[PDB]
Amino acid sequence: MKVLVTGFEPFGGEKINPTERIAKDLDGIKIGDAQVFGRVLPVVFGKAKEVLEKTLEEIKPDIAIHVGLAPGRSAISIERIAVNAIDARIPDNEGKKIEDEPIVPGAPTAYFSTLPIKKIMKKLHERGIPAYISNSAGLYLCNYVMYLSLHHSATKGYPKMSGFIHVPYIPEQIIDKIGKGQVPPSMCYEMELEAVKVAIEVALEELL
Amino acid sequence: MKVLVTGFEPFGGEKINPTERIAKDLDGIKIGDAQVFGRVLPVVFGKAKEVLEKTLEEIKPDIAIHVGLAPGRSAISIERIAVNAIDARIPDNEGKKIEDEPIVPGAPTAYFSTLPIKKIMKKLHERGIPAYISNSAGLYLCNYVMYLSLHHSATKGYPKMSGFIHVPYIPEQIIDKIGKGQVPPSMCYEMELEAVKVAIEVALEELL
Amino acid sequence: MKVLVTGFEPFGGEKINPTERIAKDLDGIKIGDAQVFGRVLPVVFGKAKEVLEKTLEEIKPDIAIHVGLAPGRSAISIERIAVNAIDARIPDNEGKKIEDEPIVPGAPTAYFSTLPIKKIMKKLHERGIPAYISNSAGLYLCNYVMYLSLHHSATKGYPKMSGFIHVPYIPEQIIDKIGKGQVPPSMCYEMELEAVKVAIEVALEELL
Amino acid sequence: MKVLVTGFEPFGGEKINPTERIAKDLDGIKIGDAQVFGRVLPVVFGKAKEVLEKTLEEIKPDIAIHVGLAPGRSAISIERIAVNAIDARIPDNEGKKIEDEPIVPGAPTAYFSTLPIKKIMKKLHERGIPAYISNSAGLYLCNYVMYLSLHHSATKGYPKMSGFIHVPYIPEQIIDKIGKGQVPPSMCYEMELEAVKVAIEVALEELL
Repeated sequence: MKVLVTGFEPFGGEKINPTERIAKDLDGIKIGDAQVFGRVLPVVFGKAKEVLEKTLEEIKPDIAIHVGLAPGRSAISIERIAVNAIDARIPDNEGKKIEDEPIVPGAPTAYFSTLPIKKIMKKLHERGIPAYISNSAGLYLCNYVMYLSLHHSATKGYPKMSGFIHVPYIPEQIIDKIGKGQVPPSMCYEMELEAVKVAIEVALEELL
Repeated sequence: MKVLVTGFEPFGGEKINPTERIAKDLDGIKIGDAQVFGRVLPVVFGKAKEVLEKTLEEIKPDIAIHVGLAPGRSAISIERIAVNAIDARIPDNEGKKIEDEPIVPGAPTAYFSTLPIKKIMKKLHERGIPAYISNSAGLYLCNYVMYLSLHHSATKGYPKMSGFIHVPYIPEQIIDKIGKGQVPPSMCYEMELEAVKVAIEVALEELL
Repeated sequence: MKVLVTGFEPFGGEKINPTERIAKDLDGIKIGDAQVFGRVLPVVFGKAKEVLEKTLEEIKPDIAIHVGLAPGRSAISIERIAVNAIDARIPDNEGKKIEDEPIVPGAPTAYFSTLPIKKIMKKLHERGIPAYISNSAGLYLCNYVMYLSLHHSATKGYPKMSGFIHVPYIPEQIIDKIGKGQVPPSMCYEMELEAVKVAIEVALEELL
Repeated sequence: MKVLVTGFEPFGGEKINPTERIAKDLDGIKIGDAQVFGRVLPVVFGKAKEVLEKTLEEIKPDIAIHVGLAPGRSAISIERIAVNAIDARIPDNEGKKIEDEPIVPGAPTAYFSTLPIKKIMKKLHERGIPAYISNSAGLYLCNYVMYLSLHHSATKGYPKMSGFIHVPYIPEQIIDKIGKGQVPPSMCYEMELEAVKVAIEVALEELL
């Protein structure tokens, strides 16, 4: 079984993106008898599409789990829906901000995630990791690769399971926000990584 | 040097109070050449006073650091001010809810904490633990023992440093709140404990 | 031109639902040369479908604008997407709580709103009403009638514009939450009503 | 009876401060047989002290009610405690940021407000204005003039009642925050003004 786990580079503002570390730390491990690959996507619409599609073609994973930073979220959120729209608030890392374009013209308005989101959520709860299901992943790069991946699954037949997991800030990112008079929630890195490993394990146990 | 660290039992609602574990885990350790004592206070106004004063008389600590659960707070907060008032929203664990009584009649309206709160905060930041200074500790038991302790310091001469540290929920407490449609912030236990150890260490380095 | 505006009864918990008053106050008025009808839907899955479809068949509105209470939201939110799923957290007013059922089996996963959401939003801003575009309407009755309505638009050809507007609590609903130690955001009723009238007016100015 | 009501100019950032309008609108009115004066204080430590003391000496009010903007608060908050400390996060309007200075050296650590805060709060609730008692007013200018005023009351004998009321943003201030991806709570101006008039009326009904 191959599993692709992606993460992103530092989105605008942040100096660190914990999903870049989760991708690198899971690269090359084996969970059960499944090889796990970990790749870090650019936060550039276009280039991220190019890279995501080469990686999908090249590895042909059975399960792809895309992970991103959700600033200000307080628990792990498992994404339910990806939607066919880009309405970027911030610019991407090249400086382009896209207001209301579709991702794939004429492709469906939305795709539901194919990961077993409620079993992933229940198992995370059993391990004491607070987690919930979110119904919107945003309309910037996190939703763009979540849509592109489930579109690829519908079109080409693989990956067989695709989905997105958003993670809080890790504590070390909070301490310079304190300075600007704000203290957003955080989760420690080790719980974040453990969470996307539990996700890979219950996706594998479902996927035959 | 003796250091008293207190924590509380489960306040109404909660099944677990992480400050009870912080008190037990620090009891009997030695940081440098300072003995640390750890005691767990009842969440009953009156009985908590009785126990706090016996413990203070019996150990005569140089530094007392009182620690409590601040549900919904997202980082470590170091308390600046204790005030002479009780205006309990919840009842204490015996069932008495006190609306607008002073703690010590005719004693000052407020005491500033004597811990070096800004150095504690800066060092926590250096260790990547998000922390800030809070200006109100509530007016239920957390503020009651914070006031009683700094009053004892002013009256009897010891402890020489007194202060209060409030800690977030720990992740395992968040997962049944998710059920009632809510996900409050959390901090992992090990960061909480490390944080009150760093507090003890920079209070000791100041206190001669 | 006929405009249907709906609102709901008190959802579970609340004693008042301001969208019930907005529906009654707009019933029978004329904006320009457009007749406005206002109806109040039950908060019961099934019955709400039945009533919505009779009302749509009977009035055959050119524009339908469905309005609901979004507890805890701080500004007017104009909904972008309705999705084909029900995952009720609370039970509906008859006591049935539905976990993961589609609304219309085999109908699309999502429908984008057909109201001119960015022009409605810009005009609200010009009148000083804080408003933003939300990308998830929930998966309980607010999203159920938003989906059913845009499905009817796609299937039967009318209404020609359909959409959903969520409104904050009104101040009089906040004052007993204060009691349970919480103060959620609110918006005054008159601004809420003015806001769905401005929505009707820029939908009418677009719709030929 | 004379009543002084103050408000402030635009603090750093904001282009508008609603408490400046509340001060101007109440200036010169009479509530019962009480003349009301309304003055707008500079947001400059030092100059605000100078102006506050001249105004207090010149009008010799029986009741002073100081009002300020509390960004992000969702209801009216009636301040319980003023504390003798300045620890400015933002600079004041001249550019000085003060970290840990007392307001009046050797004067008490805190003063409780002398307004009948719980009767003001109960009456606001009766008029459906959401309101609560806050236990910290900050440690920048809002707390500085609240401390200076209750100090003057204790020292010189007048004003006989002194207190501070913080108000939410008004809706027109929220709409450019929406742009920076945020929508803080708001309250409409007319409810804010009505709220400090109700405060003046129950303070007058108490004050003999």
